[PDB]
Amino acid sequence: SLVSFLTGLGCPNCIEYFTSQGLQSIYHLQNLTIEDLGALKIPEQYRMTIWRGLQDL
Repeated sequence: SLVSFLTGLGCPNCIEYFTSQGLQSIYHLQNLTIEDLGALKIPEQYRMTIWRGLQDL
């Protein structure tokens, strides 16, 4: 789901950022903040995309 998620959102290149920290679940992924995404060195371009998307779930 994580892999599909980032891909169906158009940012499979963001996958490493999460799996690099041991993040692989969608649950855990939802309670991250916009600041968290930034700490996870995620490109300022996909931050809200992802964040918004995770809010939806």
